[PDB]
Amino acid sequence: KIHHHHHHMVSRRISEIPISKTMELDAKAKALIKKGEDVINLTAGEPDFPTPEPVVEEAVRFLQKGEVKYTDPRGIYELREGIAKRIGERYKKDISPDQVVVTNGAKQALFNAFMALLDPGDEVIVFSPVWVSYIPQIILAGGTVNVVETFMSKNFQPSLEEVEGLLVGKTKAVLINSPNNPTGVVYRREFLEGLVRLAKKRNFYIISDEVYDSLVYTDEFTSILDVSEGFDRIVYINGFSKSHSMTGWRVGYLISSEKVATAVSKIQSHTTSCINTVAQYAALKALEVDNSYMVQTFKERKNFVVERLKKMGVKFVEPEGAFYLFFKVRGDDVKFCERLLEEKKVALVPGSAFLKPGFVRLSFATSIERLTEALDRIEDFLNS
Amino acid sequence: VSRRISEIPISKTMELDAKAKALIKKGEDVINLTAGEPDFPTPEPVVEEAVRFLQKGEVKYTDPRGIYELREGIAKRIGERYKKDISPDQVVVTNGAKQALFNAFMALLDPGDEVIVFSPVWVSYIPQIILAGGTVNVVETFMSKNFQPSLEEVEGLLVGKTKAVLINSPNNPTGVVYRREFLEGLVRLAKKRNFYIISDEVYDSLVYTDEFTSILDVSEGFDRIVYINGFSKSHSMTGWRVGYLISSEKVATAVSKIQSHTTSCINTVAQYAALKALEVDNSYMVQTFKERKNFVVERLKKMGVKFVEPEGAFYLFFKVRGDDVKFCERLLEEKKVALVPGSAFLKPGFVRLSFATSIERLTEALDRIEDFLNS
Ligand SMILES: *Cc1c(COP(=O)(O)O)cnc(C)c1O
Ligand SMILES: *Cc1c(COP(=O)(O)O)cnc(C)c1O
Repeated sequence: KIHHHHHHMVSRRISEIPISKTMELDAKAKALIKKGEDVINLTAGEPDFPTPEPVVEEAVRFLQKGEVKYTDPRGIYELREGIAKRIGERYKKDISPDQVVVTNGAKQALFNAFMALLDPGDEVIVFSPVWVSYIPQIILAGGTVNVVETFMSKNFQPSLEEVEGLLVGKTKAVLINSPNNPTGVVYRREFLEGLVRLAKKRNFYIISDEVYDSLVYTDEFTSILDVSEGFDRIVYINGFSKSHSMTGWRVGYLISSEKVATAVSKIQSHTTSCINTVAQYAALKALEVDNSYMVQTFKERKNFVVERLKKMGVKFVEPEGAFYLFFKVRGDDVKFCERLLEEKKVALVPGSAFLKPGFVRLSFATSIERLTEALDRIEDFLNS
Repeated sequence: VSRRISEIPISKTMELDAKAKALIKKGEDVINLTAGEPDFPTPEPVVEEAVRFLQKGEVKYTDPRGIYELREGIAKRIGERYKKDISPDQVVVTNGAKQALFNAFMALLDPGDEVIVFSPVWVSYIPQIILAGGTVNVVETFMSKNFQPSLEEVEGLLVGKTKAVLINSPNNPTGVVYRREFLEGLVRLAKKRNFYIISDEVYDSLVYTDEFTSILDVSEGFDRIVYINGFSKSHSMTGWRVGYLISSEKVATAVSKIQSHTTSCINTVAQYAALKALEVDNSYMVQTFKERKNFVVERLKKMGVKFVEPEGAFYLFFKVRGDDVKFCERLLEEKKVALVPGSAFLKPGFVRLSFATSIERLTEALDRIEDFLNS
C-alpha cells in the first residue's frame, strides 16, 4: 500500500496578525477565580454600568411586537438621521443621514474604513501606545502599518513635525484615537489643526476613533470635527459602547463624505449586512439618554486612582479621558502582571500589548472600594 | 477609495427596489415577491427569553467566537443530526450566515486564490470573495439538468490556487437540492486536488422532499469542510443576525481571529435568543411554506410557465422570454408585482419569485402574472 498526506492551509494573512500578549493572562485570572480566589480584575475594556433602563425598555417594547427583520444595510434611516443630527448639532456641521453608516460597534466601522480606503500595500500611520485591534484590521485589509511611538515625557503627544517627515506616496491614512486607549490622553488642538492641514496638502484621510469622547474629565477635549470643515478627508468613528455602556449591543457608526459612506455601506452590506434590528432601536433611544451620572462616577474614580498612585511614587500621565491609566513599571511588564496576578490577585494588562513595554494598563471601571483594595495590594507589591 | 469596491459587481435590483417603494408612496397596491426572508415573526419563546435576558440590564462583551453554551448547543444539535462528534471549539458564532461566509473566505483565501461557485448564484458570494482578495470562477448550471453541476466541469477549472468550491443547497435562487452522488463526487475531488468545500445550508430546514443531503451526510470529519448555517431562515430570525460556521479546529481558530478583529462578538441578546431558538420547533412554518410551494407550482404549471419545482427554500426560478430586467420592470409598473431578474444571479432569461407571502396574495399576484403573460 501507498500513504498520502495532505496539508490544511489557512490564509497567510492570519499568521501576519500579531499574537495575543493578553490571552494567557486572562485565562490565568479566570483560573484563579474558579478556585475561590479574590481576583480584582482591572483589565476591562468596558464600563461597569448596565444598559440605561430607558434603552432596555424601548428594546423590550420593540421586541414584544416580534418582528425582527432585515433593514437597510447602512442602518435604518431614523438612526442615521438621529446620529447625523446629534453630531451635526454638537460640531455645527450639516451632516446628511447618507453620510452615516451604522455598524457592529466602532470596531466594524474601523474595519470597514480600512477595507473601503486601503488598496494592497497602502500605509496607515498609527501612534503607540496603540489599541490592540487596529493593526490586525489594517493587516486583514491588505495595508501596511507605520507605528509612530509617543512618549510619557511628551505626555504621549504625537509630533506633527515627525508625522510629515514619515509621509510617503503609499501613505493613505493617519489613524488617531483621542481620548486614547491605553493612556487616557487627549490630543492637543494644535496637533489636530495641523494634521488636518497636512491631509489636504499631502492627500490622505484622517480616521478618528472618538468612542471615548463622552468620558472626558477636562474641557481640553478637541474632536477632529472641532478643527475640520467638511468630510473630504475625514472618517469619523464613534458609537454607543462606551458612552452608554452598551458594549454587548454592538452599535457604532462611521461618518464621512457621501462617497466614502457609500463605499463603507457596500462593505457593510456584503459582510454582515444590517446590524441587529433590536440594537438599532435601542441605539435610537440611546441618543436621547443622558450619561452624566456615569461620566461623573468615572471622573471621581480617575481622581482617586491618580491621587493614590502619585502618593505611591508611581509614574504616569494623568488621563484626561477614557477609563485607563498607563503607568511605568520596573523591568518586564508581562512579568510584572504575571506576578501581581499570582501573588496579589490583581489583574492588569501588560503595556507590551499596546507596543509600549515597561508600562502597565489599569482600568478603573470598578468601584472606588475595589480600586482601594487593589491599589493597596499594588502598593504592597511595589514595596515587596 | 479602494479598487476592490469598484470590482464589486453593480446591482441589477436597485432601480427596481426604488420603483416598488415609489409605487407604494403613490398608493399602489404592490405585491412584492422579492423577499429573501420569511414572513413569520420571531418565535414567541425566543422573544420571551430575549426579554428575560434584557430586563437584567447587562449587555456586555462575550467571547468573540460566541458564548460557550451557544457554541456547545450548536455543536450538539448538528452533531446529533449528522452522527458526528463536534467540539464547541469547532464552532464560531457570527452576524448571520453572511458573516460566517465572509469570515471563511477571509480565513482561507490568499490574494489571487480561486473559488468556484455555481450559477444561478446568490448575490453576495462574489462580492465577498472579491473583498477577501480572491477571484471567482463560475460554473453555469442548467434548468434542463435541474441545475445540478457537472463534476467534470468543476475539475476542469482546478488550479493549485483553487482554495474552495462553494455549494448552496437548498439553493437560492432555484430551490433545488444537490443530489448525493454529486456531493460524494465533490468530496472525492476535494481530497484529490486539495480544496475546501464551503457549504451554505441555511435553508436545510425548509425542505419539501426526502432527498435533501447535507455535505455532512457525505463527509467524514471537517478537515476540508466548512459548514455554514444559522437561525435566519429556519426560525424567521433574519434581523437578529445570528449564524455560525463549523469546521476543523484549525479553520475555526482562523475564523475566530477574523470575527474577533472585525466585529468582535455578536449582539449578546441575539446569542441568548439563538440559544433558546435551538429548542424551538419550526414545523408549522415549514408546512406553511410547503403548501405555498405546492400552490405556486400548480398555478405556474397550469399557465404554461417553465421552471424546476423547488425542493427547498422559498424561491421559484422561472423562464421568461427576452430581457428579464425589462420583464421585471414592466411587470412591476403594469401589474404592481415585484420579481427579481435572473440576471442578478448571473442567469439571464429567468426571474425569481419568492413565496414568503400568504396564499391569498400569491393567488392575486399569479392572476396578475397570468394576465401579463397573456397580454
Ligand atoms: C472599546 C473601543 C472601541 C470600540 O468598540 P465597540 O465596542 O466595537 O464599539 C474602539 N476603539 C477603542 C480604542 C476602544 O477602546
Ligand atoms: C438568507 C441567506 C443566507 C443567510 O443570511 P443571514 O441572514 O446572514 O444568515 C445565506 N445564504 C443564502 C443563499 C441566503 O439566501
